Amino acid sequence: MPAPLRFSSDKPLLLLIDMQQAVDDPSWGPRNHPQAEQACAGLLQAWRARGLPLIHIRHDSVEPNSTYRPGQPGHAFKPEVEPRPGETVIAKQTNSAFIGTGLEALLRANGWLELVVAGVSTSNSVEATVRMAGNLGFAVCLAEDGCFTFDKTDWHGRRRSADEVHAMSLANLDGEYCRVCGSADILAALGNI
Amino acid sequence: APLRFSSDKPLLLLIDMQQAVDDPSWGPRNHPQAEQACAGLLQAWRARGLPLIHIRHDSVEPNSTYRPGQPGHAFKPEVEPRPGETVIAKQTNSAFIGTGLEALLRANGWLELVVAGVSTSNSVEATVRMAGNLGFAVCLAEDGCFTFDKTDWHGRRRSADEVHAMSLANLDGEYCRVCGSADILAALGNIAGAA
Repeated sequence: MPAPLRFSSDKPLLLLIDMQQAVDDPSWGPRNHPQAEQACAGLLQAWRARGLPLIHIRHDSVEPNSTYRPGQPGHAFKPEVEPRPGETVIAKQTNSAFIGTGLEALLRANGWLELVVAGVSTSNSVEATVRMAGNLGFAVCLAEDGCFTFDKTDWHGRRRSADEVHAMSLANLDGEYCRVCGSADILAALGNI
Repeated sequence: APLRFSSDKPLLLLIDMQQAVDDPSWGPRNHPQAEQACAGLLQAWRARGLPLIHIRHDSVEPNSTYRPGQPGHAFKPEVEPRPGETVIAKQTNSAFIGTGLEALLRANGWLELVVAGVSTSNSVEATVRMAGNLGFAVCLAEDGCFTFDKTDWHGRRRSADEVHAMSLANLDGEYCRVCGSADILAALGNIAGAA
């Protein structure tokens, strides 16, 4: 059998993506993983309690009707994963957390080459970020139970449920770009550091 | 509204159309005419003298169908480069990473890209997501793309068609405009009159 998950470094970095109140609009259709916030909160608490590196990514927009524009309620972090004073928050304007943000240079300057990723949506900004992270040479564990996405019509006109959308993105990501795993296994690997 | 190029120099970017992808190990594919659609685009680009780049995938992994110096590494004959044409080799999924692609495009003002190749959901999608987020105007010629069957993370066997359809839906609007090669070829004919 495969060996249990083990971190190669003593400083894996938790990267939480776009966990902002905007995504709670019921108009964005059904989501999967109703306890994703709780899974992310558990990772965040563990990282904080161990003094491990962590970065919150959040999405900004200049579009005047965007729920992500400054001052709008949707732009705020979800309270379950609200940053603390002094924690690193990096804002982005496109899907990938690397583009226009200086994230790669910051990670490399600090030796943070192993990433634990969670957030929303699995298939949009999470996937965009993870594909680039893997191809840039980062070792990525995607905590899939801390991720969620939404129902989406495919190009042939078939409604795919959020679960289906999630499952197809994970299948495209695993092996090729990252190791897909669960938060419980990640938390267990911390104890081995 | 029917497709219209914003520039007079859209660039054709053909991704990883190498004999490797014919290996039955990849599993079943969709879009059996993708090669012919790509050949039609390539011939039109050549005939019109428009910008074009072939992206080639290279591996140092001993088991890969794209391992250099064996037949799978060669371009498919339908879309084989010709002398003087730009070929950029990559070692990861995205055509931007570890190559000079972005800088080359920007130095020449090649901000509008027409993309086709293989696989829709792997290297094509990785390249297109980055292109769109980098600010390139991308038209994805979906009939010139193909992919393979894959089992989703919940055990459901998806056909190549279904995989393709899901990637196109994720790509369209957010990262690119999905369209057909016939659309694209018609739009080339309208450039001159828009000058």
